[PDB]
Amino acid sequence: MTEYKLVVVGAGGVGKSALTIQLIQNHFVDEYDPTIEDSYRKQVVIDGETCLLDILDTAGQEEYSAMRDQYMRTGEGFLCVFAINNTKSFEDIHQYMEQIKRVKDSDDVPMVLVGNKCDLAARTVESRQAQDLARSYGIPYIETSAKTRQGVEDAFYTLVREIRQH
Ligand SMILES: Nc1nc2c(ncn2[C@@H]2O[C@H](COP(=O)(O)OP(=O)(O)NP(=O)(O)O)[C@@H](O)[C@H]2O)c(=O)[nH]1
Ligand SMILES: [Ca+2]
Ligand SMILES: [Ca+2]
Ligand SMILES: [Mg+2]
Ligand SMILES: [Mg+2]
Repeated sequence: MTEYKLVVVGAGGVGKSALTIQLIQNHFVDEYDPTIEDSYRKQVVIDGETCLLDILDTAGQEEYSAMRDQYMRTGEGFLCVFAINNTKSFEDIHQYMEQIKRVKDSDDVPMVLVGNKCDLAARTVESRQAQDLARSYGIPYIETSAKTRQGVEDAFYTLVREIRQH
């Protein structure tokens, strides 16, 4: 079957794992559990076609810089996650997206910009700001809550469609 090599990237704590676990395991559990590197392979049906999502859940730590080049080199499309209540994570996601371009020698890499934690009241990143960033890359912006599941399928399936129609 067709495989989509998806990589979830973003600063520590933005909800990369929570999003992936909501997608794959249909649940949210509030807990502290930093990622080293986890892989999820899940056979789904998207628009009537069977495909394998191979999802790489990465670490937010800025100390794992070299291991970052390697999964960007081999990843197909990128879920670029920040949290809407964390301005620093929004500045950081710009750096991740530039790094993807450098490692992959392309500004045509399928990406979705994801503003996660949209259930929380203390928003510090306005949607329009994120929209402008995504527009400059030519990519979609989608807000998500791993807690409520709002937008989670949207974000991941939109990334798949961005690859499929690349
Ligand atoms: N309210 C709310 N909390 C969320 C959401 N997504 C994640 N969290 C919470 O935010 C914290 C960090 O989530 P986590 O998924 O571990 O983040 P991460 O980006 O994978 N971290 P790391 O880079 O260290 O692996 C956890 O307490 C988690 O429950 C969300 O959509 N809403
Ligand atoms: Ca290069
Ligand atoms: Ca598009
Ligand atoms: Mg994680
Ligand atoms: Mg181009």
